[PDB]
Amino acid sequence: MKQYLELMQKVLDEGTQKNDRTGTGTLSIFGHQMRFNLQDGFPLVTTKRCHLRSIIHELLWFLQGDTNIAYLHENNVTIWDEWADENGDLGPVYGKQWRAWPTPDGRHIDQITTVLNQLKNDPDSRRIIVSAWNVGELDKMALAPCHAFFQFYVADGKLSCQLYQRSCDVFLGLPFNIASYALLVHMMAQQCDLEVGDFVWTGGDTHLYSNHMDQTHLQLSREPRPLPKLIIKRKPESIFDYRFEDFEIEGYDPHPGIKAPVAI
Amino acid sequence: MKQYLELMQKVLDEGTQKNDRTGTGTLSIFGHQMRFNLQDGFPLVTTKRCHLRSIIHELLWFLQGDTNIAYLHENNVTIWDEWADENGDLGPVYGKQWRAWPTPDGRHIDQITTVLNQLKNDPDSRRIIVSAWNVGELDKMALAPCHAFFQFYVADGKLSCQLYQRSCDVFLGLPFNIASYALLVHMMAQQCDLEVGDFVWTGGDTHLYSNHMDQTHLQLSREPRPLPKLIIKRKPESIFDYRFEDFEIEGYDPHPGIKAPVAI
Ligand SMILES: O=c1ccn([C@H]2C[C@H](O)[C@@H](COP(=O)(O)O)O2)c(=O)[nH]1
Ligand SMILES: O=c1ccn([C@H]2C[C@H](O)[C@@H](COP(=O)(O)O)O2)c(=O)[nH]1
Repeated sequence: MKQYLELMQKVLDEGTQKNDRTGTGTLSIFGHQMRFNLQDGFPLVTTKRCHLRSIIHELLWFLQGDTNIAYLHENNVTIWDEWADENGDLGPVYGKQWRAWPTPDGRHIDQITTVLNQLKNDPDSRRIIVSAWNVGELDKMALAPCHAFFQFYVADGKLSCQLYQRSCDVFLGLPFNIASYALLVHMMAQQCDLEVGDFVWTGGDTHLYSNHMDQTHLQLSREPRPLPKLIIKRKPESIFDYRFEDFEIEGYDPHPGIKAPVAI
Repeated sequence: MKQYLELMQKVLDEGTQKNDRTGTGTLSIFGHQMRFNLQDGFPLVTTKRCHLRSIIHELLWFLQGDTNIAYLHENNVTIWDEWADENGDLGPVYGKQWRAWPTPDGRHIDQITTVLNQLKNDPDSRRIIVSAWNVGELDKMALAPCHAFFQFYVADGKLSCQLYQRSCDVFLGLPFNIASYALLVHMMAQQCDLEVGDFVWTGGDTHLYSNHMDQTHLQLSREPRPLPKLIIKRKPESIFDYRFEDFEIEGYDPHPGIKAPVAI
């Protein structure tokens, strides 16, 4: 993806050496913004094969407010195994904050529903936000939310969304983070009878791990292919009624996948 | 300011018509990022005279976790009068969330102190964040926080900060929002024995009110003057011990002030 490869080069050319949690060094930049016109095509990286399968299950898992990996396991999705405790619990992460943000007075706020209500009744609102950054529950989470905060925006019948990502592994995580939110935008837009607009990605500490240099150079030598198209087979009655089989991506012809190891 | 005037032109050239809360129309863009190297000078708009006096008092007021306008009044600062109730209370706004974010279990989190601790003990952290977006208390606030979320970053002994502003009145509010956080960066940096780095401003719904066109065109015709320098007369023992008289801006030679009316 043109915008993506440009970020990779930027991290290489301008990133400063910075170490992560008792481990691998990284090349790091702070503050970056990218824009994807969703009307131009689904922003799924083509310079390396990316599998949407786990992304879709993860998103549907987030929407159900589920915080135990059982659902992911019923579908053989193991991306959260690394963090789940013996019982399969991850703590009050994403799904829990999105659907049941606990208040000091005993309530549980459903931010997804609130946002649906706003887009349908007050589209011009500058307060259509979903936050997963719950300060009071951070100590209980398996890990602090990376995509911590996102805001919606409506203009000319088009729904845009801006995500603020505090930390970002450009090589391994970013291709997935973009596809995940771009999917959510299509789902929201469908439910609110709006066209898709832009997906604006904003990152904090954007980096490349030192042991991923060869993979980065390899990917950078590749030429981006046309973006595929996302197809939603049917329109569910609510944002909580989507099923894995409802989505299909058409015209995705990527370059070979590239593995990237992580230190432990 | 070069980056500022460029944003104004952008809103004019590319902004779409969008109305605000039962009132004035605006020219609006969604998603914008600006960077200010604080080493180049204090980012205080020179194309129109801006008064720092109220900005400083407001910041010191935020730091004390104060949420009643009494302190502002002792100093004849009336920027919050519009929202204060009969008693002078604004609800659990900025100051309250920064210094005493209430948890469901009865605790009150001091995010300013937590952030100081991190910059001093874990500078490489990608989780040095302060959020004022407390979902559970939004209904009690005089207004939902505009500068809702900011993150710190340390690299090569330089402290950078990125602010996410959900809504932004480019003409009236932005010059002030930038100076406010740029001051905070200098204060934090001083307390942690670090040099100042960049101030990255990220905005959501960035706009210009329709009844401010003449003022915008007037300002756009002006040429930016050199940036002033911020001087901190002394180093307090803590971030909570700063006083109005501790700051002085040197070399500020702006163009005449420009008034901008608001509809009611
Ligand atoms: O959605 C996600 C989750 C994690 N990461 C990456 C960011 C960092 O490389 C590491 C998390 O480290 P900390 O930010 O907590 O330090 O995993 C992503 O890129 N995207
Ligand atoms: O720090 C601030 C606070 C407010 N505003 C502006 C943004 C909007 O123009 C209006 C607030 O409206 P809502 O975002 O709630 O709709 O005041 C700013 O520019 N900066």
